[PDB]
Amino acid sequence: MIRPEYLRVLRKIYDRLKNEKVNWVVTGSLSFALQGVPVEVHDIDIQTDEEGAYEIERIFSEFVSKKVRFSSTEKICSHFGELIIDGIKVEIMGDIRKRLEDGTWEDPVDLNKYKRFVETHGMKIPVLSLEYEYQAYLKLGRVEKAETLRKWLNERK
Repeated sequence: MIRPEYLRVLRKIYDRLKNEKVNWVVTGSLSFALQGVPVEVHDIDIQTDEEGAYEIERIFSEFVSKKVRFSSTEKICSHFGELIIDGIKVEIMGDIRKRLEDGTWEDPVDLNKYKRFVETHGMKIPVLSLEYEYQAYLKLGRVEKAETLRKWLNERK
């Protein structure tokens, strides 16, 4: 499913994080593909906690394209940075919070609650619950992506 160039970058990421005390999960398109959803993989998204975002930046320091900084829109905020590894963009998002209807910010997710693991090519990759991402996508208005996930999930069940 996943194109070799993405598998190779995933391995580079895994090899540097697998023995470090960092809470991380792959999210978005690569996570969906790893879990069997036939979506196109464009870029890599890594979700973590606040401390983890700065740790990942340190661990991958030679690949940094944008330093991690607390960054907000009206709709979402996180400790956000970027790597480029072999031409592939890797976004780092620590302690993501979505804006609620009343203008408060939700608490960041407990990543461990929604984490699962996919074995691929000798790697045990942490990924985010598809049900969780489906619901998050609805809240953000990413309706086509949510409905793609939902259709695939419905077709398993």
